[PDB]
Amino acid sequence: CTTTHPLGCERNVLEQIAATRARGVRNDGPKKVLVIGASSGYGLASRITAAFGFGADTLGVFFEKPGTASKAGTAGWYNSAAFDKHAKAAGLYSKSINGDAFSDAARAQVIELIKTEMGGQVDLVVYSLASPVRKLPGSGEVKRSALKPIGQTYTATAIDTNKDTIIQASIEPASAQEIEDTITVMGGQDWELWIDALEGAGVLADGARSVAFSYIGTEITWPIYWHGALGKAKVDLDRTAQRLNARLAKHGGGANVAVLKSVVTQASAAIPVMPLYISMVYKIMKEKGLHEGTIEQLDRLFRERLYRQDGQPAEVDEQNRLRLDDWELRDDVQDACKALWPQVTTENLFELTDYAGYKHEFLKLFGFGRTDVDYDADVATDVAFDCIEL
Repeated sequence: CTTTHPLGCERNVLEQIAATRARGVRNDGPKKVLVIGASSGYGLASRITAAFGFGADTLGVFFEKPGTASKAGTAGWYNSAAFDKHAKAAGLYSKSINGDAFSDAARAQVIELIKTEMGGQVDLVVYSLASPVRKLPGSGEVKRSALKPIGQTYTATAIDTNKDTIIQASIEPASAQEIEDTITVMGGQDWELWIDALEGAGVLADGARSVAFSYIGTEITWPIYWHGALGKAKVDLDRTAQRLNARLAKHGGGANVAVLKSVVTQASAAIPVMPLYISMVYKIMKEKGLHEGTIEQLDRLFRERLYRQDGQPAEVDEQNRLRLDDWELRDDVQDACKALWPQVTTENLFELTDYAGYKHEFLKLFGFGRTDVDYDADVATDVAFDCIEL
């Protein structure tokens, strides 16, 4: 999708705001929150849960393209503009930075705003799934991640989303360089640089916590999302989390990876097996009452793991990860997937899966397909908000 609808994006944001408010606005969770990757998907939902679910002041970092009078910007630009407008209306502090989250300049700008505008400290640092290209600070060398298996070719049933057909799709295995570079991009190195910088600047509150988002997914995609090159990066991420946890614990806080569920995203839409699995699991989970989108995931993370009213510590897996893919990875859900997977064809795709839902949710990312938006009305693409351009 090559265009976006600003008002649609605003209504998406308003829908998430309403959803978290409906779960109860709390005042005993985070107060000063930094979200790295704050403009879309899980990052955006985390910002909305923090601000509108917990009344927190927020600073978001993202890389998007601003709109001009004649050309639409990216969805994340309009999402963030909507967030800012409504957060300010709600009397909250809301500031944003548009630029490269991997860069030292982004860290410096964040630190300056925390010191000068936010009261001097943050108590929660959210680290969203990073971009797949990383310019290294100092050297300027650019590393690129690879979503490839290791050791052999990966082949799986998939959807050609341009034709609404079932295909077989294959991915060739990673080189050693691709494995290393994927660790460099999708591992924990930059997350640790952020915590380093914040600590060094004295802007981490006593008790500050950090959470980095991750994903494991289903058995049919294990060779690429759980194992493979990305899997090696996740090992690095998980290792980093436990290192950061010990570090922040010395000051009363902690750190965790939170493994989240499968949801429609721009990134995985490009990987043909994923629209198929997502479509399938959406249908199965909706029937079982277990379906969640980004805002439900983040509300459950905040309310049932990080800031439990019963004051108890969050439950974790063997690697000290928070798991919000708990409902998805139930035997009943996954077994139902296993039963349907071999049956799917072009002729029955829409009937065996929620592929209609997938297509709707994909267009929704960009602000299209809502039932409460007049898409015939004029669109103003030049939208300004409180955002520093690096």
